[PDB]
Amino acid sequence: HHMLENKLGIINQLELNRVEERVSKENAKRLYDSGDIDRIEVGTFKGLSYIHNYLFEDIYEFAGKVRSQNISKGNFRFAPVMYLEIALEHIDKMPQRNLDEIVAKYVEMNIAHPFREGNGRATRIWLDLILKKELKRVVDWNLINKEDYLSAMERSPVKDLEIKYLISNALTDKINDREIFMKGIDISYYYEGYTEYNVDEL
Amino acid sequence: LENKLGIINQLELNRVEERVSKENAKRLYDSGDIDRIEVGTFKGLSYIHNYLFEDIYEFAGKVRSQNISKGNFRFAPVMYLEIALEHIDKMPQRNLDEIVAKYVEMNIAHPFREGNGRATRIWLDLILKKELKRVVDWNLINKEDYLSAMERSPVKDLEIKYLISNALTDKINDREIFMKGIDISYYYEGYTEYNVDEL
Amino acid sequence: HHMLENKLGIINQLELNRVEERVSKENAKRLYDSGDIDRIEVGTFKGLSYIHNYLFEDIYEFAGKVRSQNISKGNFRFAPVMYLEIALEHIDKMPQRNLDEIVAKYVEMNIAHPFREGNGRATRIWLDLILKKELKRVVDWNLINKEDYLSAMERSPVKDLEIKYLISNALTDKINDREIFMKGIDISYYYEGYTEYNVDEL
Amino acid sequence: LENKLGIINQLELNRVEERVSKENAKRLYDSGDIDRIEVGTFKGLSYIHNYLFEDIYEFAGKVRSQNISKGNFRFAPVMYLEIALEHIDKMPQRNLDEIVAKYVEMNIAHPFREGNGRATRIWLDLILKKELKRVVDWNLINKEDYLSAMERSPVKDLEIKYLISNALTDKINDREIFMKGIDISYYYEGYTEYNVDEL
Repeated sequence: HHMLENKLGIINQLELNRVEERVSKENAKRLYDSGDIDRIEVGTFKGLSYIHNYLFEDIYEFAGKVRSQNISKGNFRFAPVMYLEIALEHIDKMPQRNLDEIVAKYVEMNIAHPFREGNGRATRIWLDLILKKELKRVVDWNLINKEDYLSAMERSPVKDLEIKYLISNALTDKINDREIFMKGIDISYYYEGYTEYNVDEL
Repeated sequence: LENKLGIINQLELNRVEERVSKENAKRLYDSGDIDRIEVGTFKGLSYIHNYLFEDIYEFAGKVRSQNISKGNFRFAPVMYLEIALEHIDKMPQRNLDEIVAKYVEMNIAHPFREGNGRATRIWLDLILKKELKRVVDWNLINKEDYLSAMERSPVKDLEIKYLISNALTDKINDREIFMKGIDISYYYEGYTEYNVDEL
Repeated sequence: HHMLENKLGIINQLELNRVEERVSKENAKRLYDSGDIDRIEVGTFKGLSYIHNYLFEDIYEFAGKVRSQNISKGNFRFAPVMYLEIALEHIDKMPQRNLDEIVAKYVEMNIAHPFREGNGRATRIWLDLILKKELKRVVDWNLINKEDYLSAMERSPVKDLEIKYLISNALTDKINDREIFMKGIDISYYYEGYTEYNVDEL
Repeated sequence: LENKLGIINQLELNRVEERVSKENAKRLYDSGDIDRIEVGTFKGLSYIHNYLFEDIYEFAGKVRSQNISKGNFRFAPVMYLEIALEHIDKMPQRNLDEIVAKYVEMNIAHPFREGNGRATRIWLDLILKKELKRVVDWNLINKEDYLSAMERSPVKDLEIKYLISNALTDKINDREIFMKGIDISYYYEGYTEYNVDEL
């Protein structure tokens, strides 16, 4: 599902990590600077899919499309492909009127993990848009320490108090501030282990 | 938990639930209704569960609408609980292995808001009796061994198969085994006040 | 380590559960009504040991003494016997000046799990005494739902935010109120799966 | 993390740490100091760690005083970290099995406040070279396979033994293998900005 491996024959793990950061962070910058970020359906798998394909169209095969394989990160098991579609339809109709609802919906979408890869980054953009539209806030992701966030996300299916704490104490009303967006892209990628570039410099 | 008896204190609700529900278990068996239930489907499990809990909970026999977990495990998300139940229904149950795998799947499903383990072990005995003419002498299974095997069961089900296999008896119409099974099964879940056959 | 099994030949699991609740809850009532509860060293393994033996002297072999076997509840692994003594000495010198310190010390003592059995109940009495002495508060344990508490305790070694939330929102300044104590004994035992008796009726 | 360079932003600290520490790794190897370290003790590991991190952290080479965890696993509690280190020191290291068991134990220990996985993989290569005249061609081990095996290692260490065994090479004095190992080992931990041999 790595198009660069398939076509370009770049097979080394670190270098493919870096090329994926390069290309997809450039796409993310384009997403914001075009205003495309704010012209897409909010809180729906259609919106998540638009985002995923915007970032990864050249990078992951079938970007923006539901995966066809079961995936899991360690002990954390994501929705079986079997049930993905129905579950996503079920996520579409979840409400998003306050922070509690929005957090619960973000958590269900994380469990769903609809893509083979790129779920974290794309779903964090999805989430920030939901918060913008519904609460007129976004997350200042630089305030949320990487390890705290990853632990909170892994705990969120049993109890979402941790992720709720982090998210609520990192909300700002700087909803269209370019630095918040660009910094959050750098932080979001750093969560996943890409640290080479600043999105601003692409 | 919202209950139709207006209980607020969690321990009083625990004891009220034990009293009411174990009495309905005794009735389920003595009336013979237990022998008139579809075996191995969520339809039968729902019947069992409503039978035990209708008096005390409005959510009895119904697929839950909230997500629930126990410790570090989240049961089948509401996103796909129902479709998962539809697929557990089609699971074969021809030998002890397939039956225990089906039981482990239904336990991961945990379809009700409350009362899952107890209703589901009654369910499992129904499957075992229909297909192997055995049931589980639950008194032979220590609570810690059973809870440990169940926690391990989503990743390896071999221990829960061991325990169940070694507690099976062909005394499938023995009332003492059933009532003692009810008390032990409630004891797994932390209900110890009552002896069912004394209700 | 079940003396009733060893001497009385009561071997059935449910009945031994019930007899242990009967005898040890009666001891717990004695603990409070004698005032013995408030004449013991606070926040030390010596105090925890006094409590454990007060409750379980007739019930568990070598009550109040450190275990000689490795134990674990499921995926949760407690300090190896190997390291128990040193660890307990290390727990003795932990500070207890605010709720954060007290919670962290309670968590380390839960990981330690110094006894073969009876750790939860005895350590909750230990904890309530620390809170009484240092903050002039105790926990109203009936406000803390069993499943919330057990999840929080299992999560406490990675992140103690959950158990801290529960404990802090269930503090009361009714530090010598008999109903708080007796109810908390009933609730504490119910956490562990003993529900037959009210301690007040013994 | 309090660092002596006054960094506040977590990602800038990540990059500063990569730059400084990988440079000290290059120096550790090029100077030959890496061949003058006690092999298989916390003394040697502490030396490695201070060598990498003294410039950036005050806690370099020191046994941590805070507890730390990663996701759902808590590393060896401060209650008994030191005594646990004393016992890991006495672990034999005569074959690949005993060495990997020792490495898994030291990883559970996670003795430093930060920098454990990287310093400890350098440590492990030292043990492997001294005892088997092999090292790990880390480029042959995919990050996901390695992290997965390490998460599983406290309960079953057979997968981490598999991966390590199948990545071993007798090229124990090959600088390209070492520098590439440094980059891959930092990449496991989420540091990808720099190539060490270009520092």
